Amino acid sequence: GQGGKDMLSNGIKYLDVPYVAHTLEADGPEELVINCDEVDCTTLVEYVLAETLTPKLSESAFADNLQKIRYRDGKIDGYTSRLHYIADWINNGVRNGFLQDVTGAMSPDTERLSISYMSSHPQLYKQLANSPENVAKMKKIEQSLSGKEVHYLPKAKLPADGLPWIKDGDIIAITTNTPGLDVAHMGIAFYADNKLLLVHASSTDKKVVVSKVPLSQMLKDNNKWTGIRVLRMKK
Ligand SMILES: CC(=O)N[C@@H]1[C@@H](O)[C@H](O)[C@@H](CO)O[C@H]1O
Ligand code: NA
Ligand code: NA
Ligand code: NA
Repeated sequence: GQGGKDMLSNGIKYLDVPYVAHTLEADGPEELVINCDEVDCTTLVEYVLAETLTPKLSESAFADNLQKIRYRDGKIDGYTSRLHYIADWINNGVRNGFLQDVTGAMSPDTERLSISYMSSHPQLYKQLANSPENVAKMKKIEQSLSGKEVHYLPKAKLPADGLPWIKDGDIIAITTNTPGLDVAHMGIAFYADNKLLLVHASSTDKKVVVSKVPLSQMLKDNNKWTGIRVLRMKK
């Protein structure tokens, strides 16, 4: 449908934008940061979704949509209000009416969430390493996310040519066997000559690209990547 076409075309607008890590991590209070010229895999998806959700004929409306995507119920309240874990990010979008969990309906396979990476490794995050308060807030979030079943598509069940229930513009969250982490990477689904490719911010290519191999191959090539969750904008 048109929503998917628009998600895809807005993602295509980001081709060649440089990959830069940690663009949201300035010192000081957590505030809404907009850096559309330097992205990572998650900020790319957030900007594309925010733009596509914003009716087009507004900087203020774009920012408001970005805020509702990036923060728990759209309320900015410190580092831990940012939806760092993609399971939580998905739940926020489902609860607040702007995402559908497509794998939730279409894939019979499920995995029990076990989320704890950030509190387990606080040295890796500036806003945790010296903030026992933030670490405690993250542990509470982690414990509430963990133990829930979610649906996913195991990577062996994803063909090169995709599946008919995965559509152009869908948001792809790549599941991972890293202990304590649910999702490792994200991008936007793009069928090119019937192959299901990914539009994504690639750290290796140092920019936003159309994948050279199908999503199925991307998954095969990383032993830690176990499958995908498929989400869809609801507008
Ligand atoms: C668990 C984790 O590391 N989540 C980070 C999140 O903190 C960050 O806001 C986002 C955009 O940079 O990238 C995610 O990977
Ligand atoms: Na699993
Ligand atoms: Na994991
Ligand atoms: Na073909």
